[PDB]
Amino acid sequence: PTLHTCNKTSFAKAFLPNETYRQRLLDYIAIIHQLADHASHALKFYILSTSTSSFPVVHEDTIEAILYLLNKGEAWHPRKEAKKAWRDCLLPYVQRYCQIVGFIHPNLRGEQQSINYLTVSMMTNLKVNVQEHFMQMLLRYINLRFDVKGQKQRLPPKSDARKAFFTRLRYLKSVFLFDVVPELEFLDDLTPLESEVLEEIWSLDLPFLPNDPLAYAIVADPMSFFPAYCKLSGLYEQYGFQRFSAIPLRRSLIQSHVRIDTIILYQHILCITRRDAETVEKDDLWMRVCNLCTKAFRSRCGMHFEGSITTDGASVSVYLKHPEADKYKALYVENNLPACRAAENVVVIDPNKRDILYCQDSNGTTFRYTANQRAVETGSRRFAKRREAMKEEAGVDLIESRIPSHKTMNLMDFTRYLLVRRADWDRRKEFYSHPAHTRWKWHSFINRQKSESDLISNMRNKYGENFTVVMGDWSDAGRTARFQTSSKTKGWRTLFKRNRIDCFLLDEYKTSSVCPRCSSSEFVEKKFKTRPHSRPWRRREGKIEKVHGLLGCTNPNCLQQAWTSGMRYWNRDMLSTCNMLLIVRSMLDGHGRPEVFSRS
DNA sequence: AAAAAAAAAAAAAAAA
DNA sequence: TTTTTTTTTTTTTTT
DNA sequence: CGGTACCCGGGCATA
DNA sequence: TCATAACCTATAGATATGCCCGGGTACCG
RNA sequence: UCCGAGCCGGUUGUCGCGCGGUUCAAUCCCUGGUGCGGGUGCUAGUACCGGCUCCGCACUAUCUAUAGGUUAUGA
Ligand SMILES: [Mg+2]
Ligand SMILES: [Mg+2]
Ligand SMILES: [Zn+2]
Repeated sequence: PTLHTCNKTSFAKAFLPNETYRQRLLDYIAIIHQLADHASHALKFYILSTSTSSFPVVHEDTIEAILYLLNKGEAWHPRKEAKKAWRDCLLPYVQRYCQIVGFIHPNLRGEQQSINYLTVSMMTNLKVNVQEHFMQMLLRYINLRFDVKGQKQRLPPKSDARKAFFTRLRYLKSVFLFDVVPELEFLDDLTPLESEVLEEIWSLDLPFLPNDPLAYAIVADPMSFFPAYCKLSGLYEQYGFQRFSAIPLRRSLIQSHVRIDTIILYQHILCITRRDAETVEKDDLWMRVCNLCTKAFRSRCGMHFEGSITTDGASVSVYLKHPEADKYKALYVENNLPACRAAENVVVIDPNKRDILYCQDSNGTTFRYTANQRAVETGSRRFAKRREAMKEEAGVDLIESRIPSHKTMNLMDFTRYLLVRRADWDRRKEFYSHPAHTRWKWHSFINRQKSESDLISNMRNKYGENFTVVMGDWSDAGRTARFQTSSKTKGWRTLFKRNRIDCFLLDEYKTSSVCPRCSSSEFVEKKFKTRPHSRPWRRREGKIEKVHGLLGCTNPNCLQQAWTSGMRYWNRDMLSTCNMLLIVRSMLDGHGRPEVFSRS
């Protein structure tokens, strides 16, 4: 089940107008922000430093010890022998790291609450980063060493004469991933390039499971692949390949959210003794700082507010906790037909880039939510110029652009990165101390809510108070193609669920290649009209653009004798919606998917 | 009269 | 789903 | 000039 | 190929309670 | 490196149409939404409904950090 939810509000309204408490909140998060930032660098610095002897077995204690050592130095006196071992081992490096970046031990008190949150949060990033991206980068490395992208040019395409190469590549990849045990005679059939890659992969000391493929092994214990993941990054840098962030770094200097709980409240905000705090109710202790009468703190879906918030000095995130907390193909419309038949109105939506949502219904009405509307309404495009403009006024672009790559794994190269970051750290700190930077992150959230809230309001007025949405399954989720821009594709499947609007998926195969007025794809043409390129930089280059969103049908039955064009023009997105309605009506009527739209 | 140059349409490719 | 690049052909001009 | 006792507060472990 | 901001998409986590000890205040021979 | 949305046309359910005309919407400040009432003015029509703004109450909205692709800027 779902046991949590969040309500985000502004710092001004969330807290009572008390500068003494408000200033303490800003000061505390600022100190915690520095510890989190330096802790990530220290963890990376320690790992690179120890690469000369052996890769350490990183654990939650490793991050926790670094956090304490950065703040308290040698004053940290843990009593668990497991942690105390890390203290002595990590002590030389933390002091070594501090002398390079010039960090001064804040010696903050009442740390354990913040340290625990950062310790777990930082360790969480290690799990996620290595859980899936390790497989992606490892497979990418195989493609890059063989220069597969270049192989398609050096070898004939679209022929069986070279299907062996890809069949060969699949066979090699299985051996590299240990998916299939190689035979003893297969080794002699390896060219020097193939043999070299095999040795390089063997140097990773990859874990292995005899029962299931490697992909399942990574999920079972992602941390076991951490030494391999760091080694893989070294190979990328050693051959000039586009480097990836092997170890996550909290690089951003913009004030980041810091979690504040009940314990942190009385220790740092109210600054009362623990003995006094425990004698008061949890809610009553918070009412002395936060304005719980605000709309943000109201309970929802049986989840009440318990003391816990994350703030960055501009916005406050209020978390609601369910009492049952742990305390330590169905999406496709093909199976949801019964619900659709009882829907008041059925809306078909075809996702695209310029027209993020293009909507149509059986009545024939149309509605779209273009990217330009989102950019103007959300203000991200408008904020971008101001964000870049501030750099020109303060001259910070000249500084950031020269920062050495943080993705590097060589200790000497990484040492330069820290030194260069320290060179202009003070100047950038003043620039990022401007409330504008955090204000935009908060204002962008308000505009984003308004733009998405107005989207539902327009759709409700356009199609009715209640309707069911059938959307295509196409999505560039985390796989945006080069050029173009990122667009919300799978996020709508969640947004509709937030508004309790039923959403179902539909296969788009051949939707954009059939004329609805004749139900035939035999007379559909593409990319006929030419014109100067719409993108101004491409236009200045003199390159030509062919219309992409315009499709016409040349079948005589669709034509009228008076037309000199010879085509019945259609909008690309409108064809898909009309075809979807035909598909939906066929399924709703009980005839299933039309043959013309069938893959078979 | 023969050899060479500007432009249109088709296609691949993206990536694990 | 959308752009870019190349290639092949196709059409035309120069000498 | 040294040695007990009560008690609070900081700090750390852990499910 | 590199640096900053972001938009989107995916993962994981979403606090609280008890006990050690050592030093302050008080006193006696 | 540039961009709002709707409508009448050139059009035929047509183009990121740097095609024309036309209606209202947003530039700073703001957590957004639905219903149930009470209380300020601001615009028609033949002494009275609707939209815009606050009050309070029922529930509705998951974010933070990291990473991958891309984008704008600076090299
Ligand atoms: Mg589609
Ligand atoms: Mg489309
Ligand atoms: Zn047709």
